[PDB]
Amino acid sequence: DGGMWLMQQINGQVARMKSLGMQLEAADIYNPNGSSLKDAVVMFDGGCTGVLVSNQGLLLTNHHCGYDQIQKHSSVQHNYLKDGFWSYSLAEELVNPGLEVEIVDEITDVTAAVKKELERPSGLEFLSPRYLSSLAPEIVASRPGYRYEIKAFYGGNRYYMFTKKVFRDVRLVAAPPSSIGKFGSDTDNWAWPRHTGDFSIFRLYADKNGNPAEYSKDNVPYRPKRWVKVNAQGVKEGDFALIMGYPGTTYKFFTADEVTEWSEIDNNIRIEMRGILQDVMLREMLADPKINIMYAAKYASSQNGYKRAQGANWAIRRRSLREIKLAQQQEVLAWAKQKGIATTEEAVRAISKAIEGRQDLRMRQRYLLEGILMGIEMSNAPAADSDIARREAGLQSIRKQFEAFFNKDYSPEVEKDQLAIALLTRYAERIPAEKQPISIREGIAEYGSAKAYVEMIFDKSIYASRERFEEFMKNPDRDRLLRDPMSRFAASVAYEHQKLAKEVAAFDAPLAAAQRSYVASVLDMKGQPNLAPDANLTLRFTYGEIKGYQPRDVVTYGAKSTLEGVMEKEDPNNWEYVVDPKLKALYEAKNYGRYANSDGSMPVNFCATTHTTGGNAGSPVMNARGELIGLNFDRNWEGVGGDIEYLPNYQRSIILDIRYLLFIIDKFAGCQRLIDEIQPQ
Amino acid sequence: MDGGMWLMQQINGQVARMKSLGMQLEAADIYNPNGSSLKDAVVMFDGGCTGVLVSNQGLLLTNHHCGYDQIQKHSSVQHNYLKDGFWSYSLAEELVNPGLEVEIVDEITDVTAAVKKELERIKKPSGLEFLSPRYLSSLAPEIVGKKPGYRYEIKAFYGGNRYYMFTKKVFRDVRLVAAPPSSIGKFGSDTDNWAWPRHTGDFSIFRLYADKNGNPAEYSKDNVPYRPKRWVKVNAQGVKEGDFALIMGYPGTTYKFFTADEVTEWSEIDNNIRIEMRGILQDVMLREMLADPKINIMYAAKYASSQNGYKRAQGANWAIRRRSLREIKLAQQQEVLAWAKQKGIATTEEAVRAISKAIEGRQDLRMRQRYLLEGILMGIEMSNAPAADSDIADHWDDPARREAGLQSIRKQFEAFFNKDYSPEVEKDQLAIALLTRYAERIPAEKQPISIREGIAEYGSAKAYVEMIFDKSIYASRERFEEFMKNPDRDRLLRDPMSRFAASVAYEHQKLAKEVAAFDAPLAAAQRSYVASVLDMKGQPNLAPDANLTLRFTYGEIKGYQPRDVVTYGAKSTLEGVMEKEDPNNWEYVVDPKLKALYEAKNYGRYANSDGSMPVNFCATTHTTGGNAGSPVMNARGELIGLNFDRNWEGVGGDIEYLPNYQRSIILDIRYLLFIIDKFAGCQRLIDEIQPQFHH
Ligand SMILES: [Cl-]
Ligand SMILES: [Cl-]
Ligand SMILES: [Cl-]
Repeated sequence: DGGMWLMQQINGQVARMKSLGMQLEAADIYNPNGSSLKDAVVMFDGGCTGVLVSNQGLLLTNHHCGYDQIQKHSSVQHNYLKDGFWSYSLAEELVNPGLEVEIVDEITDVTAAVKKELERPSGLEFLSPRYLSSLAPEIVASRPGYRYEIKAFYGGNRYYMFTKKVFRDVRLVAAPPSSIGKFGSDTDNWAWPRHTGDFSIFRLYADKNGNPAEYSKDNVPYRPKRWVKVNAQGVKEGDFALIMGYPGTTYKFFTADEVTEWSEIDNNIRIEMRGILQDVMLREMLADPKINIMYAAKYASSQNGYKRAQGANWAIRRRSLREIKLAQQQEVLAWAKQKGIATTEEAVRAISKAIEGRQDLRMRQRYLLEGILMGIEMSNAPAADSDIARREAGLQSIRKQFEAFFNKDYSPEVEKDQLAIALLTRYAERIPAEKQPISIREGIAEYGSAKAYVEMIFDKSIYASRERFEEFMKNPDRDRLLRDPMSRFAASVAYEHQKLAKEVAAFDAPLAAAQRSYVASVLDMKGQPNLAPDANLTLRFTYGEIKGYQPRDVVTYGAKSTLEGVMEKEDPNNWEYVVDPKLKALYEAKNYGRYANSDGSMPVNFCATTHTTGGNAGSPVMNARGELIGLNFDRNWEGVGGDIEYLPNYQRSIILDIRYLLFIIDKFAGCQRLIDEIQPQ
Repeated sequence: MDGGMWLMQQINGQVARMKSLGMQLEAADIYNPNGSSLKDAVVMFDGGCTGVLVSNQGLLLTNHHCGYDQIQKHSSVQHNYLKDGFWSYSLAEELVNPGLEVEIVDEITDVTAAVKKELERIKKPSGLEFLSPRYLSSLAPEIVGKKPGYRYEIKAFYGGNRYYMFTKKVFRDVRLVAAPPSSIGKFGSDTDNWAWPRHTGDFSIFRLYADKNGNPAEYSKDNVPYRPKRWVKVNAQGVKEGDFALIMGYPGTTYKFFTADEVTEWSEIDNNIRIEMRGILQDVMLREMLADPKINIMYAAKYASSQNGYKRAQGANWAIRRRSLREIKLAQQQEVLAWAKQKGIATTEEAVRAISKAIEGRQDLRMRQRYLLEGILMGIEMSNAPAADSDIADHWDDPARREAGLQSIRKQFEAFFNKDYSPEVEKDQLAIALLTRYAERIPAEKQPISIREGIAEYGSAKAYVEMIFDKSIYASRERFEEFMKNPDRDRLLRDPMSRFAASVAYEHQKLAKEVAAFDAPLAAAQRSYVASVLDMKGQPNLAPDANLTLRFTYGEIKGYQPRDVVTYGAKSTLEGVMEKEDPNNWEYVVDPKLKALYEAKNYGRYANSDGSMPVNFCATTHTTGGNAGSPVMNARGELIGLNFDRNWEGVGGDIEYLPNYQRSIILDIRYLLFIIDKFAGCQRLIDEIQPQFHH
């Protein structure tokens, strides 16, 4: 069994938790009337998670989480992105502009209070945090240093309030080199086994009172109500593991047809188009370095969502994902019929036609998004400023647009040559001419092919070259700028996207209302304290054991990885698999200190049967005594379909061994200061 | 798990260690020079494969790939015994295979003294005779005098220091009995070759026929099933990790005694050049296949055939980088170097320096050979292009030799350039890719004269090729026929592609000649080297290199840890077949009847004790490219499987056995009996092969 439970559901799980070997009370993990692990697990930069392990507000999270800060901080004269960063005193800890970290102080049941002021409307106000948390000050002393959070649970049958302390002075303490921070980021993405040291260190500051404060001299290290002491005594197969964090999004109550839409449209189209994108882009990178130092981030970001989508498809083909949801659908129907309530099948019937009604539109939407809006560069082309139709002020506006479209990281080369032609050609085959943007429709109709159309653009448009643009702004015409082929391509596609959004939003309300009804029946059947809701970026806990899995026949993945695995992957002619000289030296000297396993090997990562997803990156992984033993930073591709249905024998959370973390701080960095603060075991 | 390919005579020195691993056999049960043993049951199949007799009526078990040629010959469209599989339900339905040979070892004799005296009598010696099987076997009749249906084989052992004569019975009537469908016999032929885990039912069944008196004879309608003096009982009681495993067969070739400089040549030239070039060939080829589905119709077969030697070579290089292969061979090399000085014999030291000079001597001549073979000969289709004979160049005025000469130019023309040898793919991508790299690895003065002059005259190799597909007749399948209507003698001679093929052919033989002068000093130094290694360790404790003669090896059924966190089990099941199913991939097509048995779990007494259906398993035995079809036997001498492959991690085992990675890939004999029974319904063969079962 799995699931992502609310902190209030701690009481119904403790029996099964202690059954796995947990030596903790339920009040240790959550206490509304006391200090607990709740006040030690924080949100980081909105989309990640962190944990305090200090007497002085020290924050542990992922490397790719705090990547933005380290990137800002890093230079040519001090490449922290390459060397890492290590503060040997509090005065060396660097401050970050606009960094927010939030701690939960109280979790409040507020379903009834919201349900009354709901009866008053687009039919989406009962789901949106836009309106829910606006009802917060009416119930609570309502803005000192806090933020009030109200979100929808169980499709809209529950509403909980999160009183939140919000820190704005979080300081970068330390980080490993990228060769350790994102080792294997290109091949080992969404993969197990894994040998990556994905971490980075921050600190929480508060004024003399200990309250959420802005960056100032006043600021003193925050002394937490509660923090998680680090345990470096080791981990073994079968050990109880506890993960707390802020998981982003799941779709636990998808019907048999919502799965199909999620399969045929959401993932398959993404796989199809991104596959073409990456095939071409890769080819052009292994032929001209200049392209590689630039299209790297774009290729990596695309390949990241691509591998997830085909991992999501793997659950459909091999794991019988849809059939499971169909079973669960029939059993709640059979339950409803036996009990004689009809507000269930109507909910299913309504969902079915909602998905049915928007099938053709969303396919057009995804093809436009994945195929053109993301892949094709021309979508950002400078559109005509509206006056052109002192005399008028937009000739100043369009080069401001040009030096944005053509500001930076865009290469007119590759688009022209294959990238746009390949994408548009496939888009043309998939979307009927009657349903594609008017610029593209006319373009292919006038030149016979999507190939010739793109060719016409770059031979007739202004923004096709740098020199051509300012050659043209020598004596600008107010006819050309209207009928410019690339400016029409960007405009028409954008308009088609805007149009597709509105026409499909008519199904947002019937779907959401039918879903709330459907979940309400399921919630009635299984009972709230036995059913975990979907993820909505709030504090959840999940538990399991440190266990590997059986990927296929005759193959078994272990639960723990070692430094040996790194050296087995070392390849100097691959930035992804480059091994840092000192790390290789430590491995040769076996200078692991006593951070090593019981068998002398140096631990790197381990995996557990916990249920994670979305933004649970940087989540603390705690042992049976409540002490920290690792940091979560990923999930295997075989468990991607866990966002729909948890996969017991395949889905695993990929965790950084906390002993490997300390090892880098100690044996690799030499920053003994942080070891003395973060007490291991 | 120690890793020798032992001589049958060396059984007395191994039997103590084999019993400690759980074997419940005597040495005489395995080899017996004065009676019957397992030796009389392990047969050589088609000269390059191994088989095993499993009944008193001479039933023979071997691989599917070993008996592929016979099945295809007896196949048709609805008689497609390759696709549908073949099953005979009586002795009269067993199909005849003319020319197919199977050899049973009758006796083994040491004839070292007799051979070396004959070698000493040789005036004008080439220096290659003492290692040549064809020559050494001609010395046999003067040793035996009366030599019917028998063959005499003398081969060189330990580098020419020992010689053993194998008296053999040659069977000329070997009939096809049974065969599974290709979907079973070749399951995972492309993806899973040289790979563990494996899920292939790689077997085929034959039978030995003889005359009424039991003697091996040519085909005749009055022939009867051969009754072996001994055969192997098939055990269907299962296997478990840790179980003792025995393999007897005819391993082809190993290089157990290669010095460090030889491993270097083996690495830098033999394998790495192949990896480099075949990699380019396959990179280009893959895109054309994945950009037009009307290509794989005849570029998919040429691809997989290249990816076969490619994957083996990359497993060889793996042992170099990782398994410290060269470092190990050098240590053993110095171990015997130090031993020689201690003893006071400087013939060893002297032999190492002679081997080296031969290796560094032919290094340039070797590098040019492999780059020519891999890069151009095997890679470029132009290498086969037609070339007019003496009839068009010397007797054009003879209107009878002329018509014969260029009727021969069409026979040459359609021989190659046949059935999707797409010239378009040949102009656009492949040839230019490979030739560019060839001329960048080979200095211009050391290239074929057409490629040297061709590149220099037109700038790049790319421009040289594009000329050929502009001016040659054999560029398209059109201008050919239009040229037959106007045969220019002058054009036929200097056709660019014809001169390209003729220039790479000339360089091919010219290279071979000058390398051949290194074989004699190399062999002489190797003999003097192994002589020291042999006296240092002692003959009955040191297995010789494989040379297509009967050897035995032993170990235990055990998986391995390929890399960190990953672990391969020792046994594969039928679900592994189902997990790999892909209807649109020929290799992973699952026969409906096979899946029907999976869905119903109808396995009978052939299933594992855990309810699963066994397919393959692996062992720590030591085998190579000739043990295909070798019997795998339990601790009591009973058949538990058939060997048909080995993993790429153990490719380096042909130089040094790797205990922690090298594994023999074996077909579980229960899966074999399962295919016969539950899949085919040929109950007749289960009654002949009466398996040992549980109660
Ligand atoms: Cl290690
Ligand atoms: Cl068993
Ligand atoms: Cl099975």
